[PDB]
Amino acid sequence: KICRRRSAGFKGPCMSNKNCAQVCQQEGWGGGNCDGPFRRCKCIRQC
Repeated sequence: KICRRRSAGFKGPCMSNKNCAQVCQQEGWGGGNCDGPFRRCKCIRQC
């Protein structure tokens, strides 16, 4: 199981994968990518 949920904390344009991933590592996720036109931060974990 791949948990691909959106960052509840990261309000607005994530702009880069790295920025998204950093907040997600804080917020209990193994990584994350910055989705679409780089607003939504959607983060990876193994469930």
